[PDB]
Amino acid sequence: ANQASVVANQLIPINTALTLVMMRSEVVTPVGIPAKDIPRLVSMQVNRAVPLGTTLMPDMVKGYAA
Repeated sequence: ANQASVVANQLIPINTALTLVMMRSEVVTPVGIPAKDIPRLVSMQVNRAVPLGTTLMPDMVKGYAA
């Protein structure tokens, strides 16, 4: 309950490095990458285009391991 996840604040294009303006925090279901990880996600790349409002999941970020 109340676990916030990283949500795409903009459509994030494939193979583009994550910046702070692309990531917001929201309580969504299912749970994705924890919102506390937003700083460590900066400059990592997604391996697929992530539409606006999509929860970022571990498998979408290249190099992400919690």
